[PDB]
Amino acid sequence: GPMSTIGATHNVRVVGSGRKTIVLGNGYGTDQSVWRHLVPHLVGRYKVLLYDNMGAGTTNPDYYDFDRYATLEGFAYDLLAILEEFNVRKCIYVGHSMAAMVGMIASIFRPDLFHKLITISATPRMSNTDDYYGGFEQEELDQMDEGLRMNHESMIRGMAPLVVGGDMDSEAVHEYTRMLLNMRPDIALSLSRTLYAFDMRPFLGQVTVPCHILQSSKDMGVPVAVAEYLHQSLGGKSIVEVMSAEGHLPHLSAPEITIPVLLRHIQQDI
Amino acid sequence: TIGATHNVRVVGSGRKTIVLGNGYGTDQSVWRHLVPHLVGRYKVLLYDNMGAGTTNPDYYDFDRYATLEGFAYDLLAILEEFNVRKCIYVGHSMAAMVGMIASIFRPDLFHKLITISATPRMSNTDDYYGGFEQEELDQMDEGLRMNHESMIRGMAPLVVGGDMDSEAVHEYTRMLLNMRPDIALSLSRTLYAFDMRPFLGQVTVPCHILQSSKDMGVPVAVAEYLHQSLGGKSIVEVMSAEGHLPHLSAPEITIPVLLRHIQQDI
Repeated sequence: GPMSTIGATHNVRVVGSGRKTIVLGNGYGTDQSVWRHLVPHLVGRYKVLLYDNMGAGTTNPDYYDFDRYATLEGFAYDLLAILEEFNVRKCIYVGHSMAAMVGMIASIFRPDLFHKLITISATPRMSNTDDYYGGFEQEELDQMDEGLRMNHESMIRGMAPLVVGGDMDSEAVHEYTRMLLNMRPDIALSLSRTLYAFDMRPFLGQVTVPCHILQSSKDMGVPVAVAEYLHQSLGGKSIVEVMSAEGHLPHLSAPEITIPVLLRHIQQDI
Repeated sequence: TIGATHNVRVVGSGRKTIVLGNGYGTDQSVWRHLVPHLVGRYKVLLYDNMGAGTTNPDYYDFDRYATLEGFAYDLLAILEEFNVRKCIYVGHSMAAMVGMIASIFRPDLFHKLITISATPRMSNTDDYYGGFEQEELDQMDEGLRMNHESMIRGMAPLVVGGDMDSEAVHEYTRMLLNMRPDIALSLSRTLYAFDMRPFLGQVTVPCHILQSSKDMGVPVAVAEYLHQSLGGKSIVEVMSAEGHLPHLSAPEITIPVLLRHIQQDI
């Protein structure tokens, strides 16, 4: 009855101390160590909750429920369950990419739990349509999927430097490559396919909590125009900041620039 | 993989490394008020003992963990895997006894031990006060066995003590309720019959013995017994904080005491 395994299965960690709580959600294929340059600057004034989304290399693959996670709201249910279990009444939610969209969905189901959302490299939809520019044609996504299934390790070793950007053999490229490779390949494929088909656009007007939209000046997964799209479509308050840093994972690869941006948007309200 | 199994996390920087060991049924978030005061000066290693609600119960090896001896192996294995030569070790309750067991094999690894709510034997004998008669430990065992969740919901606020209906009481209740009941029963019975006394004399590493007032599990006399019995240097500080988990429930008192003893050796 009262026994919850969600803290063990999702590697939930509460650190820091303070009146307000910050929750950090990881993007595709990453684990919470991606936040290790941010957390030191939060713990003096904030409680911080870290966790890994189901299917990460740091999590047990036997617990990945394919039907649950076939579409993204399954991860939103996990987030709400973590907030319930750890008695998080209200939080500042920072989410990278996938986790930005998960926090959006969760904030629609339960706006009371979210003081605001802060997004990094968020896109509501990857593939272009006749009236929307996501940065990918569907044929590109299909070819990317074909490369991933045909030779999973080679695809990952090659894509990780391009996604991180600005210099392979950077430490961040190595960590990202390692987290991607530590995923079980069938889970990596399934979640990739979920993200290829995800479409937040119809739902964006339902978001009412304030959103701080941050993104890099050059992100191979997210054209900067998509950040402006979100700003025009969200149902509540929002602000966009394009950072000088490049890359899909700037909190990992450009913390010297990104952490100060993040802190500014944590403190200040729109 | 022992790093992943025990949720080992390393943070901070400096010549000293501080290792924090958690008490029964408790995970490393109990140290969350202390760690931000440490990382500007020290490297800090946090981990969870097997059986904690944050660990996978499938990996609780009952034969391995049948005596407190089994948790020191884990500690040393963790200390080796993360390349920690010499640590300052802060252990709460059972972890104080573990770091002490572990210091007996390996003095070289511990610059000193700091203990919170440490006790070498819970049950009274004729020449010793531990705070509990054997019948009391018997009733507590039977209470856990007969209704796990009811036992915990009642005992957790008692054990935390101090201020009532606190954030600390909720977290302690939550972590105890997340243990698998057979593990909780197993580990509790070990702690109920454990006896460290014949080994204290071989504890030669210096030990800072910090004791809350009004700790339902450790009378104040036990801190003085440990002070008398350890083989090396020791000092006792009785704290004004109340309760069994003052690092969790009274950090505003306990953290400055901890910082003082981390920095001042004697």
